[PDB]
Amino acid sequence: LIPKFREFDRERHRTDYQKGMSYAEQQDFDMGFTIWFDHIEDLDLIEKDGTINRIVMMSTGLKDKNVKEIYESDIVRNLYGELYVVEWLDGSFVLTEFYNGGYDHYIIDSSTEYEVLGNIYENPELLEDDNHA
Amino acid sequence: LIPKFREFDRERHRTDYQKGMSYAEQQDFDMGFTIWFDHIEDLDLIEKDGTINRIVMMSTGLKDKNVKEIYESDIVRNLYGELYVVEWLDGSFVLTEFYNGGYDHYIIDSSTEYEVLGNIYENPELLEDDNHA
Repeated sequence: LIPKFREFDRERHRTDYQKGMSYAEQQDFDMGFTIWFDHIEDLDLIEKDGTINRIVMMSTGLKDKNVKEIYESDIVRNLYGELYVVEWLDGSFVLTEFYNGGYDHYIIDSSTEYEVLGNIYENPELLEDDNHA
Repeated sequence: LIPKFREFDRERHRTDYQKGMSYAEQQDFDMGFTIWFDHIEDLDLIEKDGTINRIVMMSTGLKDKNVKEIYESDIVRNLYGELYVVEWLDGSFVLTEFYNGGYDHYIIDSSTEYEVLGNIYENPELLEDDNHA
């Protein structure tokens, strides 16, 4: 049942009282499990066939230096001051340079040597070369 | 919502008409998704608190040479005849040697250069040094 999930909903994020990012609760039952988020608000994501193309991110299973679980699409800083985006890529989580490299490095459970600073959905200012906004 | 899941249930496997391995169906709804397997049969896995310690494996998102999705705990053979078990380890899928190495190699989406031969639950004979059983 394993990885933890979170969902970002851009309409929830616009709305003041609602939280754009929802951390799931998992519920086990006799024929599987359910990953529960806040109610969807970006309704254009709901297809005719019932499939919903919600923006979902999985946990790496790794903790940062502040014992925060590191997730897919987190922005993290290493001990040397370098920033990366956590990405799922061909069977592994990798750290993607964005300053102007596009190089990927397999995430190194040296994980406690990283700090989560935010994420690409909530904190896009962090992706700006001259720092934030 | 992303990775695909399968579950192995050792009691189902014992039972003739039932399949030990169940490949999930995912169902999206407005407050999340449900991963549906065959009904559980190893009832000792169900805790008082409602949590169920079912043996669940995630897809790597990678195809083998026969365009089979490669999953966690598959046994795979490479082009050189070497066998590995697919394992989830510290943020990545890795190939674990079992002949008497215990070395791990990050899975290489050279994935089409691997063949799934079976898995550790259904096909433990494959893990025997002198071949099968």
